[PDB]
Amino acid sequence: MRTRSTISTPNGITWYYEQEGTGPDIVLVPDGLGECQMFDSSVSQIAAQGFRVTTFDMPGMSRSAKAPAETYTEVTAQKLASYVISILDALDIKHATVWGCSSGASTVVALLLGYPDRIRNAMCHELPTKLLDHLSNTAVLEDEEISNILANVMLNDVSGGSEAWQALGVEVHARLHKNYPVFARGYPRTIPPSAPVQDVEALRGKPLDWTVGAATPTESFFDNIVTATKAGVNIGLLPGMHFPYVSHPDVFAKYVVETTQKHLWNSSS
Amino acid sequence: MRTRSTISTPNGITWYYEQEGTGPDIVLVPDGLGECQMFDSSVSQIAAQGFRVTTFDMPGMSRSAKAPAETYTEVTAQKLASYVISILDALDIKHATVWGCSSGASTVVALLLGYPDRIRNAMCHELPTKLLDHLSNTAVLEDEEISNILANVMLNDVSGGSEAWQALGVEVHARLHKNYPVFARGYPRTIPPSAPVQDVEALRGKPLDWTVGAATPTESFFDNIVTATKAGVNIGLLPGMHFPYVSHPDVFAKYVVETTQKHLWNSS
Ligand SMILES: C[C@H]1CCC[C@@H](O)CCC/C=C/c2cc(O)cc(O)c2C(=O)O1
Ligand SMILES: C[C@H]1CCC[C@@H](O)CCC/C=C/c2cc(O)cc(O)c2C(=O)O1
Repeated sequence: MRTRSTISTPNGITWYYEQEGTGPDIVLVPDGLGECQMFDSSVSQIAAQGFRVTTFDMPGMSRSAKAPAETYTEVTAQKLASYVISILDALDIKHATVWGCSSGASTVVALLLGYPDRIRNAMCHELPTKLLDHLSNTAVLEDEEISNILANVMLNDVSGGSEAWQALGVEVHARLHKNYPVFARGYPRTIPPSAPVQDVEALRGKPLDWTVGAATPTESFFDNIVTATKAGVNIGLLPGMHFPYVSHPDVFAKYVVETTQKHLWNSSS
Repeated sequence: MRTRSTISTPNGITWYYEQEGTGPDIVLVPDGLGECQMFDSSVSQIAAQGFRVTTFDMPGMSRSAKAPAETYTEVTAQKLASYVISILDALDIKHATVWGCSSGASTVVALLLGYPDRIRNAMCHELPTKLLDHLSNTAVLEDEEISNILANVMLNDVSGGSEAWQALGVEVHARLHKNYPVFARGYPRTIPPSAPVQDVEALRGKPLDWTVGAATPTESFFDNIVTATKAGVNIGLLPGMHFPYVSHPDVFAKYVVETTQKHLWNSS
């Protein structure tokens, strides 16, 4: 029942994408590592509730690596939002609910603000607004040193579930290993300044639902809680840390389904 | 230069208290374990900046154990605030900056709201507003079981610095051993419903500075960040988790001094 295919957009990207189900569109945008197999279990659970679920590897990453250098260097939320709109156009997805974590969170907020006609509602998780010098500084290391250090960081610091993270398996981890240097060079210096949450009044009243991981150290996304509260945006927690779709796929799926259902009800009302 | 003494208040409590320094009064209210030796290093560092610093063991805890049962059972923020005002009265402290964590945070917000003429400014850290059934359920266990469970939770889960926690030393840990059952039976079922943060508008424009531990899991005090932001209260982070005065005593002392100095400037 799952479509697994490729599609090229006129900006030069050949995307790997997956699609399952029929009904209103839900689009799952990856975190900065750009790997959509992390959604595999949740895609089936969401689609089984009457939704068409689409996801894809991000440009330069995993199976979407056939892309121009512009699409994975000096990356901003606004560049990623333009890329996501390009694949939604190619797949004839006119109206979508969107989810994203990390750079995907910055992307879905940029999508909702920039393309309001196209986005039913956005779910953002752990949106990076601050530069982190220790992360930015990995960009000057050799590829194999970046891959070693960031594989260790993802497992031990932010996975929210070491058994589930390792259980992604060799094929996924081999793709992530090649993505770490692309991520490290392209994302950490340019994503946080692009954060589309600097104008709090622009967020007020928008169909946005914001989460942080329950186990994430308070300092990591303290600023997200403050910003969401100042904007009156619904803010809550998911179990785990940065990858709830890996650590707690059933809870993640239920959240996505219940939030989309809430916005479908409010759309008619 | 540290005074270490006792004082009796007419509510029946004989307090163990310490005091150091000369200048505006700063009062350090313990967390629910009620043990003021946790402030030892910070009391000297704060007093050295030109403050009279006072702290005390809480009623029924450590060296303030000579107290009526009502002061350490069915404990609320409003009861604790009334007890702290009693010791400030006895020590002739008319105007005070106050710090508290946990039940001490509930106490200092109840003090600022209930006794505004007495409180220059309050610093609250990690204020519990939710019942936690697993913690509440320790109340029905035997004393030795409560002490073993909670000693482990403090050391391994929420100290924010296990080496600094261990370094409080054998005497402090022997007092905490006896406090754990008193705390378990008197605090976790009654402190959260008494949280003086039900009325967001009552907090607005008050001289309150709120913190959460940087390493504390987001879910523990997520509600504090939301409430402070809704009330326009200054909200920030300290290093560590629930006991910054243990884990990071120099950062803690600098925060208490700089915050007190900010409110002394604004007062004038
Ligand atoms: C892969 C995730 C892990 C974040 C975990 C999060 O808990 C810790 C922060 C690590 C930084 C993540 C991040 C930072 C940026 O500036 C840009 C990004 O795209 C990310 C990002 O996508 O990082
Ligand atoms: C000793 C501290 C530890 C806080 C750890 C901090 O991480 C919060 C987790 C444990 C709950 C503590 C607590 C709960 C209450 O209902 C009442 C209280 O007075 C406390 C309290 O004072 O607990």
